Amino acid sequence: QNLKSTDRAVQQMLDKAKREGIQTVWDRYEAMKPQCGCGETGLCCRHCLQGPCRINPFGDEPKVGICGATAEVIVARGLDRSIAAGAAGHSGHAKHLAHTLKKAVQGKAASYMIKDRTKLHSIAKRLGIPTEGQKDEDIALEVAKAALADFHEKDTPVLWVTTVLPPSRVKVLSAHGLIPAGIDHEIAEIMHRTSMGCDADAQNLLLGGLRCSLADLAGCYMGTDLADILFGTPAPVVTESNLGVLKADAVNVAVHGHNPVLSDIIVSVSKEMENEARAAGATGINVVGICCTGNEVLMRHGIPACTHSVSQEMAMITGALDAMILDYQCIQPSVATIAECTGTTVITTMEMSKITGATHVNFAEEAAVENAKQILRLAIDTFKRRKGKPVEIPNIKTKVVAGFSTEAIINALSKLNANDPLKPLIDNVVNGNIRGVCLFAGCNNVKVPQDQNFTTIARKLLKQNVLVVATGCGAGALMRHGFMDPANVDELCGDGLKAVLTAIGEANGLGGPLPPVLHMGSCVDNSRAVALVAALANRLGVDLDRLPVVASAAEAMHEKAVAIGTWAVTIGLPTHIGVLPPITGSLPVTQILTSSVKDITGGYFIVELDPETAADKLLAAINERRAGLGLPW
Amino acid sequence: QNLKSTDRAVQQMLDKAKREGIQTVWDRYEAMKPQCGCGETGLCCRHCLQGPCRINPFGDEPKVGICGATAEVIVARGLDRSIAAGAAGHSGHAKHLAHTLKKAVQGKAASYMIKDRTKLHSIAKRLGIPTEGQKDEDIALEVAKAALADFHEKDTPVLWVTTVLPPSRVKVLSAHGLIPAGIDHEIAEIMHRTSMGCDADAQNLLLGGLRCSLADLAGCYMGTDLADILFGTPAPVVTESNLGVLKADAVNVAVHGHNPVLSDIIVSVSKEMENEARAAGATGINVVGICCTGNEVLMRHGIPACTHSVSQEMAMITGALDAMILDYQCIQPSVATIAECTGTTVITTMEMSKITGATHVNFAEEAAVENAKQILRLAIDTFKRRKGKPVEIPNIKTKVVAGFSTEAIINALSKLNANDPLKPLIDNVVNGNIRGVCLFAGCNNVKVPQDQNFTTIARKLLKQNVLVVATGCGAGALMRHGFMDPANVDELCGDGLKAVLTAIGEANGLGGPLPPVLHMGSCVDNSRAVALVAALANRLGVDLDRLPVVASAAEAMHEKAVAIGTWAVTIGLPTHIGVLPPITGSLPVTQILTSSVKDITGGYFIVELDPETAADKLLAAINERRAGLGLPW
Ligand code: SF4
Ligand code: SF4
Ligand code: FES
Ligand code: FES
Ligand SMILES: [Fe+3]
Ligand SMILES: [Fe+3]
Repeated sequence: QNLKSTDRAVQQMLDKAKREGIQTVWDRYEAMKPQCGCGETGLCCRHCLQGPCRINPFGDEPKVGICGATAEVIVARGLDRSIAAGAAGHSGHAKHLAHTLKKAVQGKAASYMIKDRTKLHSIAKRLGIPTEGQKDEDIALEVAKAALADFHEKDTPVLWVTTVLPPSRVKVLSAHGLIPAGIDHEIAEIMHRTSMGCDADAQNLLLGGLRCSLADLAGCYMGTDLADILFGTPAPVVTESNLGVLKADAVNVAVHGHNPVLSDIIVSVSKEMENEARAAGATGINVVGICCTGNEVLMRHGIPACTHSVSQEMAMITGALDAMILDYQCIQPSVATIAECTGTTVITTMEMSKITGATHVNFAEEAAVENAKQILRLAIDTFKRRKGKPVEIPNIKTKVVAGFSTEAIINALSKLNANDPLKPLIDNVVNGNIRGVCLFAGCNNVKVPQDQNFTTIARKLLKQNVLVVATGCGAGALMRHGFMDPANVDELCGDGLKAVLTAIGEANGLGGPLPPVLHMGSCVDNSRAVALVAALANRLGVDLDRLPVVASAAEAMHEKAVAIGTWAVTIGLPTHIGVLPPITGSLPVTQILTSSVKDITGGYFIVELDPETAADKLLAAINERRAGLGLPW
Repeated sequence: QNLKSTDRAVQQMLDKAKREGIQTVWDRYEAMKPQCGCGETGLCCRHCLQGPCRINPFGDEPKVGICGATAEVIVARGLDRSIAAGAAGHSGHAKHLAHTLKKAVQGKAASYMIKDRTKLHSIAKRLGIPTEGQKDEDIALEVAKAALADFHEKDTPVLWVTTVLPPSRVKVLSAHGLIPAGIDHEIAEIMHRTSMGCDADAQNLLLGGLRCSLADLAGCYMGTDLADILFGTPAPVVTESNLGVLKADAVNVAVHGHNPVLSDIIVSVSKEMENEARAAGATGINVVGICCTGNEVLMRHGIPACTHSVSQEMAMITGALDAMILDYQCIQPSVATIAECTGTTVITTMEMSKITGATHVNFAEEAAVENAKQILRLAIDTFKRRKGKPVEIPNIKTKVVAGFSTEAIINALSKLNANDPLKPLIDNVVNGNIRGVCLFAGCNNVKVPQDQNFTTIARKLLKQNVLVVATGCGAGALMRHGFMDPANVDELCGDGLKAVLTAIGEANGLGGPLPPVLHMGSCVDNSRAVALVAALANRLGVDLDRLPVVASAAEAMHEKAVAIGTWAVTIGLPTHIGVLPPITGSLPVTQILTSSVKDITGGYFIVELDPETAADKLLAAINERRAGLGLPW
């Protein structure tokens, strides 16, 4: 079971699933081997009904697609479509938040409001909207309008790109025509240009993909902005993670997916429903988190994270998960089938995200509170049905310090320097206490023993004094193995990093260091790390491709992770990916993505499947950046 | 060679290609056999980096994707993405025309203007824009604004759907939530909902696809509207088709692709460049058409159609094709490679559609005339280089009567009834002289002997008195085999159809019938057939799913054809497809698309690979519609 997951709680539930005959994601993976190699390397195209066209990576015919598409055109078109799909996900999430905010301030959805008015005003200022003498409702209306306008062409380019990166970075990108004109505009142009008999030049196609990845960044940054306005900017919190946060005697309710628009309501509403839960024989309602909507409510409310990504089925295998409340993205549709074995009530809430066999509750922001109680009453009912059943919850959980928004990080640092908060961080980079910064992002992947790449790479960077930040299921992986527990700083961190984390923590009244890894939130909250890195660049007066900052999508799965990896490259970062993206069938495309893009954006992909080697390569990229600034390393 | 193409000119050029060693689309197809069956049936998914997930159509494991996605979810997601890609193509084309028109009336592009002011006023009226007391420039500005607004969410749904179908049809579609909210909005939502861990219910997914197909119809109808305003509504024309329209002693210039924004300029500009061509030793510039941009200039100017679709390479094999001017869509990228063997200058003109090895001229509407002369001078240069070379142009061509816009058809019929022009058509349907109407649409496919399905089905419907209309490469197939020559009416048409075609032709001063098949234009001009069918429904006071009208994508290839087939079903038509779409791996999806969608929209797919059987099935669908209206059959 160790070959499947490094998580001990997951290993325990795999044994339970095996002996009960419940098929898991790892069993379905085993049944899929040997997997198709052509697809695995990108050398397959089904973009017209003359296909499928497959090209063998090596040997004899076929060597080109039926229409004449070369290996490099086929690879580049496939990648562009996956970038577009990721952008469509992150941007659909942000779009729903934009409508939610507009409804809130237009009197239509009273469950929603401007919770962070400071953030609302900073956003409108960054965008050029008038704060002085305006009602907040009017300002927010304008912010929601600008958000929605960024999806289509207009007289300005996408503002959630051009106003969030330094002007020098926007200049480099404009010179190559990489600034998106509109988020859904770019998505559609990708789908056009990659369709049969259209763009057939690898470099032309990949430049389009870089631009579409920036549309994805815009949607990430928009999603983070709008959720912070609506639900509050995260500040440091203390909670727990892993399966042991489930409680046999409570109504256990998982919130799962990405969009917190209803799950934030679930959180507050469940608190009111406590006595109804006690009346049913439970101690209360225990809301827990799965995947990114779990990260959202962890970041803002301290909701414990139950599990993540590849291992999400294992929460139900405990037999104690009474409800799983779903919005969209990264939900294994197998949960609907597994629910008949485990008694879990699986509920979908989003019109465009249903699963055959799951109960559907038509969530509307206008009825959110009523929708929540209906869903939670179903969870209470399910708890009743299992009264007296035995459950198997692994008694395994870790302590998690999280809530490090960029505002929270700046405030932590400001306790060492009130009017130049970034200076103590830069000082410690300059003097070597902080070698550099690494962002871990993205998913788990069934092909990688769960969390193995995240923890292996994390351990080696921390020993080398890298400041490590994390989002999404990268944060999930690190949090479930103790990397967000300050009591582990001594074991994990180099001497220089320990001193800095300790200096900041002791200045924030903690009497203990910051945690070894800073949890910056969900997948769209990768945009928080961009805001921190951009503010660092603006403070140093250099572009991002000169900073000792790198990114690692160490166990990437989703098309969203591919989009994120691509805009990290596009804004200038060396970007590790720890799973093979479908590009190895074309050396020209690989050479563009890992070498010659350096001369366009300054960033580049690092494809490395061995986690110890990936750590060496990330350190080398960090150190090259250090030497380029004249620093020691 | 007969197994490859039923076109004798194509067969002759295949022999030339074989003996010169030039590899063709049919050779590349042969090298691809046996093709992957899983892909061919839809049972493959690469929507995340855990894949590819393939399911065998029959037998043992694997039976589900790694994430739990069933065969029916995988099939439905793949189809939805192909519908989205088609919509992205048709809508990108329309979007470029919208910008071209706005530039024209804003004084920025003097090569462009309002050529059809009657059409401009009818469009603004259909949309609710004020004609009275407004400059045409102001009206056109508003029309272009409404066009661009239909790409994103707003207070109205997509007007190029809701204002072009009968209100009863819009009502049926609204009741199922099928009206698009915005063209690129729907494209992106498809890419979201089909990404990993999102929509996982076949019926939910296919309803989304129906709605996205209507976004494709909107883009088709927008493209036709804007091109008619800019370049004139087609009226009946006489020309020729097939390779024999090339002339050894002229500068032969093919316009190839879909968007006529530059090719219409090529047409008029080439006329001015005649003496420069004579000075070079040519008789002049012989502009000819390939694929849909060829259909555009044929419909409006009588430009001869040289060839279409699967056989486009064969035009260059003559050795007489001096330039091939490309915009986007359905261009085999092999033309760039074949050009080094044939001396052809291949020129791309669109920023998002380049081909490695082709000369690129950066067309801008603001410099269109200058761009045209530069491209045409290159064609003159290439003619010079081949002065004295032998060429092999097959002396094979057919006579083509075309230009039957819906306005042209209504005007033809109005010579039999001036103030009720649709009545003579309906009368002859009622009394049986016209059994019904069939629209042939879409591509050639290398898997089908070129034109075999179009002509076989056409021959049997015409003998049964079906009024046959055609667009795109369906029109190309029928025109190259004599189906647009009135001299063939006697051979091809039933007695009832002959009498009607003769009655209309003799009323239009022709002294001869209309041609056996009415050429309604390019692929976006499938929207013309919708306008005719909707006007027929509105005249009879019934919905489209009660009319004896059917559609046949007899040799479908492109994702655009899949979108078109799907919106024909969605507006209510029995819709034949003569190539296997990737759906046979899921019986539930097949059953939805061919049977139970009947209860939603009234239309349905007819999947039939044998052309004689497909003809019987189309006739049966026509006759069922006849009996439902109480008519004899
Ligand atoms: S677009 Fe080209 S390579 Fe792709 S399936 Fe069609 S013929 Fe094959
Ligand atoms: S989305 Fe599901 S079925 Fe598709 S490749 Fe990923 S794991 Fe496989
Ligand atoms: S041949 Fe396997 S992915 Fe297409
Ligand atoms: S396994 Fe052949 S299309 Fe994927
Ligand atoms: Fe996740
Ligand atoms: Fe074509």
